[PDB]
Amino acid sequence: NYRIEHDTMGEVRVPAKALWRAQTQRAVENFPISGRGLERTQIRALGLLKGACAQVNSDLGLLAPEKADAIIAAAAEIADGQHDDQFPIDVFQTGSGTSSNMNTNEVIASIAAKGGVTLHPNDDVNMSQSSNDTFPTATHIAATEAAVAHLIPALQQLHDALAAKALDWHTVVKSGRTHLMDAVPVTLGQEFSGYARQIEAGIERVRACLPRLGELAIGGTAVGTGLNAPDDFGVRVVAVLVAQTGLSELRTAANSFEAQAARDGLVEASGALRTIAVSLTKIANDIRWMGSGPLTGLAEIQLPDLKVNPVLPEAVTQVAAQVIGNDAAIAWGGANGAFELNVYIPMMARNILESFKLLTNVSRLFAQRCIAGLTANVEHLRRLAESSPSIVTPLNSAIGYEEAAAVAKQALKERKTIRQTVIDRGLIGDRLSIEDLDRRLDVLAMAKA
Amino acid sequence: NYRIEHVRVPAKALWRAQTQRAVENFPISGRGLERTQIRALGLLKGACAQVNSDLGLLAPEKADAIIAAAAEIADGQHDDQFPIDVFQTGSGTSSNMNTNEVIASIAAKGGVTLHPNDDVNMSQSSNDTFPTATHIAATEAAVAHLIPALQQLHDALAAKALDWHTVVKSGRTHLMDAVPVTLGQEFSGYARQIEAGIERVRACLPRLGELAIGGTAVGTGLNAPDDFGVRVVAVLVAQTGLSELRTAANSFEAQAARDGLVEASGALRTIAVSLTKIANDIRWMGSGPLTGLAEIQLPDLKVNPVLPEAVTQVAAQVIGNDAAIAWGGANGAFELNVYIPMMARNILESFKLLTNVSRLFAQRCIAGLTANVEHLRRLAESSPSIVTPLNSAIGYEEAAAVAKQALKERKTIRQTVIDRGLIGDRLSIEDLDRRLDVLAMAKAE
Amino acid sequence: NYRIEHVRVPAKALWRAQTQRAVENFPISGRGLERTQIRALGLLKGACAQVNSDLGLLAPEKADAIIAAAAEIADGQHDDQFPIDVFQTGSGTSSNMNTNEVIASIAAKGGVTLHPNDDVNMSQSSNDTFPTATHIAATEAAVAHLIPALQQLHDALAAKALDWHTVVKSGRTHLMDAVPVTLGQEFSGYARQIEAGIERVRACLPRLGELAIGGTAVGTGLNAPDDFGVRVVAVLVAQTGLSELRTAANSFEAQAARDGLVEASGALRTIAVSLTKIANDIRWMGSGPLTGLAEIQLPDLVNPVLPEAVTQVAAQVIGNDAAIAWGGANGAFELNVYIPMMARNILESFKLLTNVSRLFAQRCIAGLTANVEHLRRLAESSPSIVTPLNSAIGYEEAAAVAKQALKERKTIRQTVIDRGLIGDRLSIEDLDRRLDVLAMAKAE
Amino acid sequence: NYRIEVRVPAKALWRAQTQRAVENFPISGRGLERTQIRALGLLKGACAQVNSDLGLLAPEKADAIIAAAAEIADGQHDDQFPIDVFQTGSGTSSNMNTNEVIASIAAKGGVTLHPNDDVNMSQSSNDTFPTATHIAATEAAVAHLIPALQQLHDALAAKALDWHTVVKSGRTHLMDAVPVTLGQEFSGYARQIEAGIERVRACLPRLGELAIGGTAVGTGLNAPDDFGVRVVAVLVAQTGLSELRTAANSFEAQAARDGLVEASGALRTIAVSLTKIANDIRWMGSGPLTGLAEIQLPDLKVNPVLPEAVTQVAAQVIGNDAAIAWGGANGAFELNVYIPMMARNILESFKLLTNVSRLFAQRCIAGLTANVEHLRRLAESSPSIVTPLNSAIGYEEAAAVAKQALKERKTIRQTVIDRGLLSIEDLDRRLDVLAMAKAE
Repeated sequence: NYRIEHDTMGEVRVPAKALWRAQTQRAVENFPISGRGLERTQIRALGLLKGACAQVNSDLGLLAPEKADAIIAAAAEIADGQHDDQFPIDVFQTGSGTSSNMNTNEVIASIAAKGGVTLHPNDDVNMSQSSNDTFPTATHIAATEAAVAHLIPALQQLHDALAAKALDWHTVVKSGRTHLMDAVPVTLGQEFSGYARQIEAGIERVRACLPRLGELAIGGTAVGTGLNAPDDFGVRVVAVLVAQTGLSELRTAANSFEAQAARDGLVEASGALRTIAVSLTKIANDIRWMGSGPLTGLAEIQLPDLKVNPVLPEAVTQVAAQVIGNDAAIAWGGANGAFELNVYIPMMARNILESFKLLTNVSRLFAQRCIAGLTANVEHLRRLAESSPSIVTPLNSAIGYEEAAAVAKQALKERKTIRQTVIDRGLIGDRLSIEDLDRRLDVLAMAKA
Repeated sequence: NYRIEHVRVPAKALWRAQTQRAVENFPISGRGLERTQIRALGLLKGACAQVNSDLGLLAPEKADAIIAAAAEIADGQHDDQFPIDVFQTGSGTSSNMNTNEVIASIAAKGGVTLHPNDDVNMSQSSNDTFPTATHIAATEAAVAHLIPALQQLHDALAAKALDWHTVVKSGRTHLMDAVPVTLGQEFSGYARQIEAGIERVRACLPRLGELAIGGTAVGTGLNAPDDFGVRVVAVLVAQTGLSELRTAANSFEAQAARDGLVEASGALRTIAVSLTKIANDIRWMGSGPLTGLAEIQLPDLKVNPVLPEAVTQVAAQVIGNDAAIAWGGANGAFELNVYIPMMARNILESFKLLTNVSRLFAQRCIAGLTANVEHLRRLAESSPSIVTPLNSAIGYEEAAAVAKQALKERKTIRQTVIDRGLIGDRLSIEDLDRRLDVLAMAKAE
Repeated sequence: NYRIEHVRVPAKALWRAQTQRAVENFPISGRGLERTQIRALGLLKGACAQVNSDLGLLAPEKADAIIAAAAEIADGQHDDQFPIDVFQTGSGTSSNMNTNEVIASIAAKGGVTLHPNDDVNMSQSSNDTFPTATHIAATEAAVAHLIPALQQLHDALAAKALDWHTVVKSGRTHLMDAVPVTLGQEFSGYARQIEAGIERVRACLPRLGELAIGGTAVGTGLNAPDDFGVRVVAVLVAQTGLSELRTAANSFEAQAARDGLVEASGALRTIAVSLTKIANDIRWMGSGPLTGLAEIQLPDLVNPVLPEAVTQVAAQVIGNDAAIAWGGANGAFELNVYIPMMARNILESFKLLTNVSRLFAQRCIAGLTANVEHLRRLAESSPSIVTPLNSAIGYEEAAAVAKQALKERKTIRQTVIDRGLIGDRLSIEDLDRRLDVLAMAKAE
Repeated sequence: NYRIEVRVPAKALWRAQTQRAVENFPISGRGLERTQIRALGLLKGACAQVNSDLGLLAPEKADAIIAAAAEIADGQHDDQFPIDVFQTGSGTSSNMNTNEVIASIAAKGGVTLHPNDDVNMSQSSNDTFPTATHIAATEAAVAHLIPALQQLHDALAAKALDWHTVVKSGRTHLMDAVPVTLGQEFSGYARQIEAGIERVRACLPRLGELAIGGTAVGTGLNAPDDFGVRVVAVLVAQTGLSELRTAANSFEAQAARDGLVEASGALRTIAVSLTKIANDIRWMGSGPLTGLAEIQLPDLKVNPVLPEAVTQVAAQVIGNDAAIAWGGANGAFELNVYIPMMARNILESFKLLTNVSRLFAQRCIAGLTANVEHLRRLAESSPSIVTPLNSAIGYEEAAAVAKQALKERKTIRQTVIDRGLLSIEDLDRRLDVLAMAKAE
């Protein structure tokens, strides 16, 4: 069930299956705060970084090939998600993320030992690296991957479902609403083209932050000077990471001091996620209001059943609230760096990576299980638009503003269309024909589809 | 490996079809309810079964089976039987159904057939259950865990205020040299911030402890006994000892809004603000030693201030969670606020983080701090800020000359006065030591 | 047009060289102190002069001149004499010096020479004065203006809860059709939210009313009489009637932090959250008429312009709350240097909530009218009310009644009759008792 | 003193609808800022030009609006806009305010204008105020914020160059670390401001989108089909702001204000960067006796009043950012009704960051002086620099040197000599702190 690990202070107990060592177990017992550790994306990124560092240390003749091959093989297993249960240290740890860095070095040493290769976690696995430039690098690798490989395709899937609805509902005329009050006609297609643009603009916002989100601190070592690392370590590690992941957005930082003293790229990326959360709130709110009732609500559309409650718009608006909250935590940590190091990295990493994950997963669900299956109450929508006092204005040049206001008043009272009220009031004659009436009251033409 | 329901459910799972459908419908965060939430749902279901039995609405064999199964859930024996994502239907009905289904499967193992809705959810609705369990969990988190954790932090800071009562040092305003203070006076300030934090938590309890139970679907209590709420609350108070638990003052406000969670989050956010100031000052006091302030030494767990860093990161998380809670709080509609699982997640996490980090900070940082007493006194006695009480003896020009020479020669104000030959008829050595008494300048009680 | 100082100062200006240097140093927002902050600085200076006179530290002619000048400032007679930007030295020392110089110039017009620092700032420092005036202003804003404004809003919502006690309607959960409620019950919920809002403001007053006065530069009270703080607070409470004003429990906490403002902002933020829900429901209730819910009619000032003013004010309070907490957390050692920014935000939040709550109560809530027949018709036509028919016709026939009622756009009562269910098993009296929607709402 | 229309002040150029809005919203006692009033004047002048070009508005009427709108854009009528910021969420009241003021200016010149029929021709109550808001925000970003940030970047970069060899000890977790230069730290601050400019520039394609021509619900009903493109063309030619565009989607441009939320995010990130820069500078200037005493701030000892103004401004920008996002998310169907509140907060954030960045650059950064000898002494006395001695005296002796240096308050170099310990040239090469900082 358990095994004993030793260090200079004494002994610690670790689970039998654990690949971490005494130093990681000391960190576990030093930080019992949340009971929540690193996510799979952060763990993968630490694996990718350690493998790339071993490759570069081998290329520069600084690390023996047998040792480099063992690190590269161990780090590939971590990057493949084979050791997601080997990172037990709390998110709320030493602000540089040094404990999680040491945790990766210890797990790699234990994997290589199973294959008969002895690695020193610090001297070999952390060669040319420091306690301060490793965890922020893995954070920006994970955030860049989350943006490019997962969030942008998920948002594109949502944009395509909204755009398909904009096309399908192109002529589905309805009454507009401004200040929640009756307004001139629109189409359901036009409203959905608006939602599609919000998601398209969301993708543009994510893409615009990538030149700074993809900046890596690797090679800057303890304070950003690069002391105790080869002069080209950073450019070489980044080259290996780009070739292996296909993430061309990964780059060396423009300034090695800014890359460690601050995490401004995460604050910037969080702002884009927060704007997407704001867009999603508007889209989800309109959709659940459109599907409200049926008797006591708007009853414009029908949401797919998973009393049909709008459970996916509720999941979307709750996710948006979480992204807003995480955004405030990220900015707070971001502003409070000091001199050569910002020490809020594990907290900032947790929040940014969670915001990417929640937006990715909820956007795919919302697109597939809500948007794709929406059905419109076409006749009900057209009836309300054709019954609106807002459409009596094009009758003014035929019957006058006084008679047009009388038509509007009677239509509301008798719950009839403007067309039927004009007929019932005996206004069809030489001054206004039935064809002229239908042209003047063409609600689809008023929406200017 | 799995079983078929009228969906495929894992063989060792105690949940049934409705939970499995919720698992498939919401793969969003991959994180479900925490232990405190699961415990509160167990507490609520047991109290409801007790009241339904007391009112003769539920058969004793059925009631006993629910009470026994709910007690196991409240005891933390089934924390792996709640797989539904936090980001679910906004009323928390999925987690409510998850509890009813798990209770039905526990009772079935003991040969008692329970209908999850008709028996386990008897006199309850899909809307008054999850907010009740949320306010039970938040009230317990405040009373049983946060307040004792904050009291332990207050006591450690107050013990330091007492121990360092005469540890004179120079004050700092705008980060610049100021008149003397004691390290004890600064720590009395931190102790007051935590004491005020406890007062803030206590002040929110009359509204945090309000439970919606008995209001059913829309707050009217339709399909529940008229006294269901008062009876359930009486059972919960008797069993938990949590006297802060009460029926809501208004049953409509208790379901249409979660304002009690927004209010409680404000108190937690204020504590996070206080903890930021305390932790920042402590890591700055322990900074260096050569390039910093080197006022104190933090216990080793290069001695980095790792617990002040854990405290300030926790505070940032509490600030963030607070913004998410208020956002959800404001967006209720008509008879129901549908942001409850998200609000519950954030408020309960803020209680947990502040509880655990306050205890760690008190025990593993504050308790073991040591002051560089001689260094602190020498800097206070060398400060140009203390030349003002010399003015009435040597004039403000000569006092300014003393301040300038003391800084240049890196000497105390006392030594500079001696070195300038100012001891004489106009100023005796006893008069100088009385005028430059830095501890008396701090005016410690 | 101007006068020379040892700096060019405008001719009709009562401020002096230090204020003019501060005007030149901080051209950031173009916005100075508000009337409430100027008032509190005047109140503080007059109370300090009174205590310095009482202790024999300040000559009577000098004390009388300060007391007379400070009462003019507290009365709002010199609101155009405080030009320093909100974004100034974080202790608020510039605005403290601004008050001392304006008092000196007022006294000079009456032939009394006052030294702004030696006389007007006697027994005080650059650091315990502006936070004291801030907490005086915030306490007065809470007690004299916000709580009465919220009480007026609670009273208007409670009057509507009473008037609409029997106005039955259909409930809404997740925005979908639910069992009956009354408009009165919903408004009793809104009234409780505002009543709880008042309780929240009252609960923060023991810490909001704490004053730093007497703590001087670092909280030790050095260069002030030992009882200066208790005496100044005694004068302020006797003269203003604000009994919530008290000396700080800990003089170091009172200057190193502004946690009382962070706490008070939390209460204002919760009220903003409650007001958002109340205003959103009211504008949705008044929506349409054709394309909306058309439950009520809002008074024309028909766009819901007051609910829009309320929800925008609430957004501002949320924003100001984040700025206050940010400043609150970033104190260092003996002094929090974010006081003018924190003061600006907390006092604006008090003002906006006060003014919009009065407007909302008088010009929106008081004049609301309900579409009583429309509300009852929808409740009586809801499938949600077929459940009490189960013990007479069975849940299958009850579901068939619900389906037909929706399709034919009829009441449940009419559908039961049209389906020929009135007979020996169910009389017309038994049907009306079972489908009594007001009784289903279970109003008190 | 007052005229009847409602009682309106005699010298006021506004009319009955503005007076009713003054009476309806006594909430904050604060109206539109000069930038907002200017943008409304620019919009009305461009609309009159296009209505004249399309033959829809008589030349005498068009010339009168163009002249009156030019006076408003020039800041000649900033006292004629008394409606509270907290008004009808579309900003329709401030739109009518502009139409009424233009009508009264034209009347003084003998031209009768109908505020709605002429001044609001081809426009609605809903596409005008968001257009003026995005014009004002785009101008604030391009003409004022970016040049102010460039001024701050240039002052920080000049310090990074001047202090290129000013070696000092690094600080990580606030603890003693290996050497850096004051120039390297200032190059970091300069990059943060340079990245800040990139962040503002990246939001301009969406911040510059204007709703004009969308009318009531975004459909363009009761406006010429090319009204929007023509108005935008006139505004670009007259302001020189090539960033002003027609919206990509006319419905998104009125149902949401996502461009303001996005721009606020960039301003919030700059506030975050400025907090770090200002905090480091006031800590560097702290003491002198009880602090770090690394640099001396110019006097306006010396309190860091400009870093305090910067950190307070940053807190305000953070707060305004939360208010903007809150308003941004709560739109409904065809219109987001939080525009005046969002406009107030975004334009204030632009103004505060603009003004404080110029002050911080000119009156703080430019005049900073470094305590060069003190900084080098501490770096040369640090136990962090004993590591390059290990290959000469061993880790045990190198630790003994570090311990004795701290106790006797001496340099590592002096302690090595005092312990009788490796030539003097080899020692100076091994303990070269500037070489350890590896400056380019």
